[PDB]
Amino acid sequence: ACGLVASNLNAKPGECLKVRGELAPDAKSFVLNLGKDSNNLCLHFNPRFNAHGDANTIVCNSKDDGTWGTEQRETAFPFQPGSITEVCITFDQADLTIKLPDGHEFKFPNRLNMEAINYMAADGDFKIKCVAFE
Amino acid sequence: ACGLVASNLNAKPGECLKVRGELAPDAKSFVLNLGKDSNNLCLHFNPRFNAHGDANTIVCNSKDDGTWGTEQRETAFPFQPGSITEVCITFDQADLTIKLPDGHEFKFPNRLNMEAINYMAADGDFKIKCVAFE
Ligand SMILES: OC[C@H]1O[C@@H](O[C@H]2[C@H](O)[C@@H](O)[C@H](O)O[C@@H]2CO)[C@H](O)[C@@H](O)[C@H]1O
Ligand SMILES: OC[C@H]1O[C@@H](O[C@H]2[C@H](O)[C@@H](O)[C@H](O)O[C@@H]2CO)[C@H](O)[C@@H](O)[C@H]1O
Ligand SMILES: [Mg+2]
Ligand SMILES: [Mg+2]
Repeated sequence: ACGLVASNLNAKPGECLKVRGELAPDAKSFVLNLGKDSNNLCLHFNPRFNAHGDANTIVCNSKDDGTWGTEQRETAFPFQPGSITEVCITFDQADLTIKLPDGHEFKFPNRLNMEAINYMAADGDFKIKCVAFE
Repeated sequence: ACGLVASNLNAKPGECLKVRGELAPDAKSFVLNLGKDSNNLCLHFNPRFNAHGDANTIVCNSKDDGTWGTEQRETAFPFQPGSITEVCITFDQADLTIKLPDGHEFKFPNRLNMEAINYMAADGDFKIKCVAFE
């Protein structure tokens, strides 16, 4: 139900998205989205504690005119229910780089070579403490 | 039309809201709202460069079940169109304290005696760089 949605960003390559949130003690999933609008996402970042058949797996994807792209799963899962977590994301026209709080990083392709991000959303089983993209 | 809305906060007295935004070169107004939901706000903070008959004036108010309260106008106006600005807000059951970037502060009464903030919004003539409430 509850969530954060912002359509008033003006983020560009070289800037860093930093999101901090407090994970519910029974957290099943949370989502961070970046893009142009809800139907056009260069990144959907979805740690699944236990959701949609995945356990302790991050699912990433893109969304183009409402259509989900090819999923990319990551096994690094430094997320503890009931605690604060921080995720940082940088990007350029080739890839987004996701930096997890244990020092794991991975790339997700910038499939539509998006160079301006004006939309973000954060929702699921956590309460927001910080969103910065600067 | 664009803006930020979050219903997934869990802010408590002793935590500080910090908002950074890039003001449009022709900015007329921006708004920061805090409360339970869009109809129930312990603080509506509205710097008006030139809007609704006010020039370089901050208008603050509360909103109770959809009804605006008594306005409080502040003359301190350390906001420059085309630049980044930062506003910090603290609160307790008595008052919210607004801390402006030039060191001016003022209090706005917490009329609804709200001790938990789950909702915030930021919109108007700026682009968000940071929202933190922690
Ligand atoms: O791809 C992100 C998207 O996934 C949806 O669930 C997928 C699921 O991960 C996959 O295993 C299945 O094959 O297709 C489902 C439907 O596309 C989620 O529903 C959605 O929220 C996103 O997370
Ligand atoms: O009170 C905040 C609220 O003000 C509305 O405008 C007011 C205006 O400030 C006041 O001078 C006039 O008497 O009543 C108007 C309507 O309540 C704004 O429209 C609204 O956006 C808020 O900023
Ligand atoms: Mg949420
Ligand atoms: Mg008054």
